[PDB]
Amino acid sequence: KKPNLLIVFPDEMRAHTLGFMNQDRSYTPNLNKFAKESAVLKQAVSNFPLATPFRGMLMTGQYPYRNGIQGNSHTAMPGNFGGKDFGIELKKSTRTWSDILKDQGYSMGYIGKWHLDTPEAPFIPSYNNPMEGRYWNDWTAPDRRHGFDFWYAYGTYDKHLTPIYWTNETPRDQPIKVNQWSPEHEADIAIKYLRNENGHYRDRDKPFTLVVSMNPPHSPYDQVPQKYLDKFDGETSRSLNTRPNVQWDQEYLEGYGPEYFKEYMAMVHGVDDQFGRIIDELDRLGLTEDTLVVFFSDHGCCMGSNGKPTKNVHYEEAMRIPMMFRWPGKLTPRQDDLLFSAPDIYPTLFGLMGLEELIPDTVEGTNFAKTVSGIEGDTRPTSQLYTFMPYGGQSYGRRGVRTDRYTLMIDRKIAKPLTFVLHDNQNDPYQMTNIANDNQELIAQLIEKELIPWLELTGDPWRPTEVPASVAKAY
Amino acid sequence: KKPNLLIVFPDEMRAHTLGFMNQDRSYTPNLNKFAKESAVLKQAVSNFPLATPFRGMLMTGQYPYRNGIQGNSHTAMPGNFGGKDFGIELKKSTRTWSDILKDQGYSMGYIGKWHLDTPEAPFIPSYNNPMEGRYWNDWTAPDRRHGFDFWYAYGTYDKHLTPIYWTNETPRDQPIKVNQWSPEHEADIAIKYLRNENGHYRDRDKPFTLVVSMNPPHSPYDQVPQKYLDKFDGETSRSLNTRPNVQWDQEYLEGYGPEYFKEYMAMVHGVDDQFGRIIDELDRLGLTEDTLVVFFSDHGCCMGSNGKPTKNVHYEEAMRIPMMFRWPGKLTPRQDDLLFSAPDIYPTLFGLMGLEELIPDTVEGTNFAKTVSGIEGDTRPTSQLYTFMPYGGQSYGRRGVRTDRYTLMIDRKIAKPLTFVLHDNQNDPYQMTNIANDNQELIAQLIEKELIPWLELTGDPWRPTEVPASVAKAYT
Ligand SMILES: [Ca+2]
Ligand SMILES: [Ca+2]
Repeated sequence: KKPNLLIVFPDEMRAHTLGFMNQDRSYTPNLNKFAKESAVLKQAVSNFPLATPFRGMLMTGQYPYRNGIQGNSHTAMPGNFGGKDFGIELKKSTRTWSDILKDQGYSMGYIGKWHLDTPEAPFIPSYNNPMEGRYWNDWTAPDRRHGFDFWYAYGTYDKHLTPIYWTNETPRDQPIKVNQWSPEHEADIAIKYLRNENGHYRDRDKPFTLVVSMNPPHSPYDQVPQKYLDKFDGETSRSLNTRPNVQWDQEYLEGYGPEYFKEYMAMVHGVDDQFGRIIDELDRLGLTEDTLVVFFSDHGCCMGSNGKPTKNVHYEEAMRIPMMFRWPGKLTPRQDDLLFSAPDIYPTLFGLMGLEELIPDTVEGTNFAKTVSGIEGDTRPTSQLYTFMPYGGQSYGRRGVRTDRYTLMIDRKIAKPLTFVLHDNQNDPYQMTNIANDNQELIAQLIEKELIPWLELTGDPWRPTEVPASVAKAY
Repeated sequence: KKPNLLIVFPDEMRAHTLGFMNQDRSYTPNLNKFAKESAVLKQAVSNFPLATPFRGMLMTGQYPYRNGIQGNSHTAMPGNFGGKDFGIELKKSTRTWSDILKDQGYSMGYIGKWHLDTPEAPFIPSYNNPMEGRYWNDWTAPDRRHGFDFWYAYGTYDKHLTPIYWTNETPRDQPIKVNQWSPEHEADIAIKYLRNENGHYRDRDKPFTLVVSMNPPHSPYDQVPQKYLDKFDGETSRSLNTRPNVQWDQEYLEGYGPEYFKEYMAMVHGVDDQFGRIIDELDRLGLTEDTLVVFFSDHGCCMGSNGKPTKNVHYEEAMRIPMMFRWPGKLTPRQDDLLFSAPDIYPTLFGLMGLEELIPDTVEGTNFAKTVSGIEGDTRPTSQLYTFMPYGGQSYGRRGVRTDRYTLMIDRKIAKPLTFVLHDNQNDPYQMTNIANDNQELIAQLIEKELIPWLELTGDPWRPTEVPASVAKAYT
């Protein structure tokens, strides 16, 4: 009766990698089939396209300004700065949707990358503890798992072929060290959770929520199984990465950029294979009709498009994420260009499951269960907020809006003119031209109709005005 | 049957000015009598002791970080910075307690100083439009009055003897220009609201909320009726301002500081008189038992105590505010030392009125209606948050905690060691000594047990750590 919830989301998988989207030269047969059984939001975005900010929005239904999860949740070495110096973490006292489902009588499981805690001293052994001025990895202590009674997760760790996990059984100092591609290992654990063979993964009498947060197709690109690379045998990153806005002649940081596109596509194929294993097991078990399945990613990846290596930019390749909802017998398959945003996920899931009344007032996103279900009545957004927040600078950085036609981005520094970037996504679908100059009137309307209303709705203090050097005098 | 709500609050009146407190040498007979009939919260504070931040907390029950009302709501001149550059204003889409009460079927009236909107161009004529690089005054348009269907109010305007107001009947370009001390004029309007002769002010069949927001004893100090000054004939500012921590030889901005203490006491006395007039009319009309009456202020005023002229500091004279609830037949008179905070006002009032189920999840303050009613069982706070937020610097500035014994304040700047100020308020009642250096372990305990939990509760990203100069390179 009470519905189950299965959430699968890989990391850094742009919507363009979905084969049925007719964009990237990719091979995702399992997700293609899933899409034709699902209600697909084809215009969904990650408003702050960065892992930790997105997970903040997923767990809280709030935008970054009020949830405080405004960057990476890392911890500085002495003389440096990191997320911990600005409260960037999911707080123990925060009531997430996973807390609420737990109190509704659910068994709750989380598999994979958590990426929401700041590491604490003494820091655990880890190749990234420290790395580039910061400590990055730690377990999640049991009192910080927000209702997930089954745990099989880590903080941040990118060695895809040798992942490490903490579980109900592990103490902090002895995690499970795995020799297996992490998506496959995570699919294996998901299968066992779904089967619940010994009865100790979850309660037989309760509904369940399982989250599987895969790391690939996130970098690095040298930890991909040969099996999945073999799917693109004979092709190269050049022959595969054909998007017109790719800048091959830009200089990229070692290990990143369009020359790794073949590896990216192979990881996408690999994740598609493992997603298929999980869904096939769900259906083999007879759980298809009682389980709402949702697939998305935390942000996209530019892979050289417009000269950007990965994410954390306003471009379509970083903002656009998959978003699909499958529930055969209760959701009719469809596609919709709803301007969906990351804080809408939480309340929309609650709406779909019949739990609208449990959405607290603190949620800033919108319940679009009606639109997903093909039912009239939602107010359709005219824009999606874009944001980049520099550490400690909530009143500065980049803000922008994405409408059904334009992407506008504004950068704000102290004592400098505002920089404007404007794309006509209709005439310029690959966002290769900035038309901000001599579009003052259109930009003014976008600011007045879209950006300011989002900023006021979220409490964000950023405003599109210059400020003199004296404003920083005080601090 | 549904209770009325009368809120009266003057500006910049520290708790120490109440005669029954046995602190300042003040004459407040009407407030002394009101106190003997009320539930009095003797330790209430304004956590961000500045006008517009307090009003933000009053209307939203949220702390400043999440409500965004983090400074003065003024508008900069070209080349300057103001509140408007950082969203510092009540947003039209924000649902306040006044919006909620309106939907419950109340008549809602606001008299006096609003001080919650940024001025818009073209800027109305006003002595402070501009003043010191910013525009300060404007009306409040009908769609921004948040359920207050009777309006008699202004934005920011300190000419206490010639105030200006907008009402339902006034366009932006012709306000009402008054020649009368603002608290007296506002008491006049409030009495007319309560009488409601011929039904012009409110619906006789609805409960009402009336807010009277007075400006005195806020500066300036040369706009006081001579009548009120005459009460202190034979005294001087020197003879009245005897607090041991007053620093007479500090350098003060022209028109501020301890030499204006007589004027300050005279305004307090004047406001007490006018408060008495409003309460007497309410009781004469037989509304006493159906009306919850609340008196507070938005912040205190140091008046030279510890060398500070006015507010926006952690000292007791700036943080401590009056706070009294009268409702004869429902609230037994009492005195309580609860560590009450400004975001608690809204939910506590809803609690007292039987409206606790209407408090939204966004409210961060706590409903202490039981404590105010003398009923045991509330979780008593162990501290009150202090905050100073520089314009555009939500991660920096001063933060602190006030407990039943200590006040700790920490100031955080980019590429600087933290500065620590600690007062033992028990042994150093006037906070004249900073004992921070000899109490490193106590400070660690206060940060861990009090400050960090408040910061996490409020979402405030400020943390007590040094950050290097490089942190600002991304946005300078
Ligand atoms: Ca990510
Ligand atoms: Ca004030």
